[PDB]
Amino acid sequence: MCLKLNLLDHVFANPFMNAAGVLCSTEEDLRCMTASSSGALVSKSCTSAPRDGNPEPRYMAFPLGSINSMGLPNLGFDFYLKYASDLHDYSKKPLFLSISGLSVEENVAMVRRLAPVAQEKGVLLELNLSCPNVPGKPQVAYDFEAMRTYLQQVSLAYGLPFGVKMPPYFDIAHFDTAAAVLNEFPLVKFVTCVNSVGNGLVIDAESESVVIKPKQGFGGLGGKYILPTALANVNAFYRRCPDKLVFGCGGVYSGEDAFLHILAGASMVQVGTALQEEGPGIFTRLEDELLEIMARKGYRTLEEFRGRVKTI
Amino acid sequence: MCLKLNLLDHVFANPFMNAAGVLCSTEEDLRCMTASSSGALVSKSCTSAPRDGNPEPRYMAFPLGSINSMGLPNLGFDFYLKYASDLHDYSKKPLFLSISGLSVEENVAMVRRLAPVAQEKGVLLELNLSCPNVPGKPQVAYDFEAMRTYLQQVSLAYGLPFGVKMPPYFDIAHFDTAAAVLNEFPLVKFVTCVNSVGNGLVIDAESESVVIKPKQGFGGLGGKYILPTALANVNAFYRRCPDKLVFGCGGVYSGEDAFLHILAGASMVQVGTALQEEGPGIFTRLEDELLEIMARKGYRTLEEFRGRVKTI
Ligand SMILES: Cc1cc2nc3c(=O)[nH]c(=O)nc-3n(C[C@H](O)[C@H](O)[C@H](O)COP(=O)(O)O)c2cc1C
Ligand SMILES: Cc1cc2nc3c(=O)[nH]c(=O)nc-3n(C[C@H](O)[C@H](O)[C@H](O)COP(=O)(O)O)c2cc1C
Ligand SMILES: O=C(O)/C=C/C(=O)O
Ligand SMILES: O=C(O)/C=C/C(=O)O
Repeated sequence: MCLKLNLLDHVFANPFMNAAGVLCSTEEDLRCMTASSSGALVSKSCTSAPRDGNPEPRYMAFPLGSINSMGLPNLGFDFYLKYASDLHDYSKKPLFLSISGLSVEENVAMVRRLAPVAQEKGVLLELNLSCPNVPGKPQVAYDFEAMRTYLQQVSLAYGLPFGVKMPPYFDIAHFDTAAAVLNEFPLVKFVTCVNSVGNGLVIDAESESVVIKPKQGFGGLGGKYILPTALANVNAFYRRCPDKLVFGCGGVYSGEDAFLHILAGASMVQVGTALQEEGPGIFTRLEDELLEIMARKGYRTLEEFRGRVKTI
Repeated sequence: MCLKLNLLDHVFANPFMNAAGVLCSTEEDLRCMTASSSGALVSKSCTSAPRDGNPEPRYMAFPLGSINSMGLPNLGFDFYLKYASDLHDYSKKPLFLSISGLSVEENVAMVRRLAPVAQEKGVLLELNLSCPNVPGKPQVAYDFEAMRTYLQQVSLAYGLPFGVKMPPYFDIAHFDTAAAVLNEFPLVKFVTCVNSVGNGLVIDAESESVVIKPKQGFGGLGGKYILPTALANVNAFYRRCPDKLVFGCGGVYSGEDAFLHILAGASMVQVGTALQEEGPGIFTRLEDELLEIMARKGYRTLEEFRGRVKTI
């Protein structure tokens, strides 16, 4: 019985990693994720220049999940590139580097500089097309023409395999169109489903107030709220992109949740809200719990059940 | 202290009603809703001809909410129109009739016949632009040009005030556009936010199977999953449609949840999943609980806190 995977020309001890944005902004964070039992890690989505992000309070967690409007606070692309070039211990686990430039030009600028490091070190690009928290910037992948432009420009400028972080969709027509756009791009080797469910609103009944400051309280939702949404998107893209990998993200708190993501089609499984709340000790627990479910079912490897969800 | 209110030239004993689709398909259901302590009722979304709907199982409930792909099973518009014209006791409470034709032409045909009954009896139209469960028919209100066409043609054919059942949105640009489309039509006096969060997927770990049969298990989500999304949409439309009413729907299980919807801007509060699971006794409990929160806070009227959610 084993959780090992071999994909994108890298070997992973198990399918778990942080979700971008959680425990991955500073060198301290990345060293922590590296020391954890996770199979991989991804750095904070970055911009060309450092950013302070949105005003605080900008994250709050509750029993059923979290809301945030961080606003892409990050140490800047130079930092994450240097981390990937000089600092990361690749003998420990593979590293993904997430970028979220505020325009196609900014993304293109960054990937031109990332390319030689990706060639040399094997760092893997996750292009974030789904940030719902920057005031005035709608989610790129909710505009299919813009999505195509970004992917055309990034494919041309980068020229290496990469992946895309996708927003959740809620309409079969959108699954069909989105997956078809992705299928136009052979360098897109993995699709991460999903980013936060955008622009939710938590209100505290006692204070009669929204709980985060940016955007009049409107922020991305994660955690228990989003699991069925996340599984639907994982499965929709798994079915529609048979020549790509799908990484699952959304609502994972237990090895059972990870098991459902894998049944739905997930290769790697990312942990956001639960990791933010529990800390990196979560990775040993999710590993044990997934192996227990596999043991009980007689599954010896992940491939034995990946994408094997039954329909009626 | 009582929760009585006036809206749309009708008087309501309290802001509570069923959500369309729940406990409202047959004469028996409608008689049951009428005998309940709800302030109003709405009939099942209907089509010109009766429909058997999607294959069973097609509804499932869980601690955090529900998933369904009913597929508009209904007794046909002739039945709901007859209920409105001949059978409903308007001395008990107001009635909303929901229609969900599968084309603009179908909706136009229905509203032309509804008009004389609305003139005589005061039945209120809720035009459903957000059914996410009929195979091959995308949610109308996710296509803004289609949404405009439907509202143009219905406004012209019907000529009387009406309301619209909206899908949830997740992008500030979409809130802006959707509300601007709605604001083009002075006959649209109310906006119901929200219909189900479309096309989620629930998977049972033990059986390794989806839990509903239609559309490979993909169905609309309601219940605790969707409360922050519901509140966001209620508030977004409340802010952008100052000259219309917003009815809140999504995630109501308690007087506290109703209190939050009303703080976000809700005039009426609809109850779907919780009503499906608890039954019509829920309305007395919700009234008691809302009155208790109001008393504790020193509020004597709904108008005192409606839309008064505080930002930071
Ligand atoms: C604190 C916070 C910051 C995040 N920052 C990013 C980000 O930088 N890039 C990104 O793609 N997603 C970001 N996310 C979204 C997560 O990666 C993930 O998609 C989302 O939280 C859903 O997963 P969950 O249900 O496990 O939380 C962030 C989420 C939160 C909670
Ligand atoms: C069994 C089922 C049937 C529904 N049928 C309709 C329908 O006919 N028309 C409609 O506008 N909404 C329908 N809905 C969606 C609800 O009206 C409501 O918008 C949704 O369930 C979210 O509210 P909730 O969280 O209280 O469940 C239905 C929901 C369920 C649970
Ligand atoms: O930093 C943030 O606001 C989150 C971005 C994201 O969810 O992509
Ligand atoms: O009958 C249904 O499938 C539900 C429709 C809706 O949510 O509008």
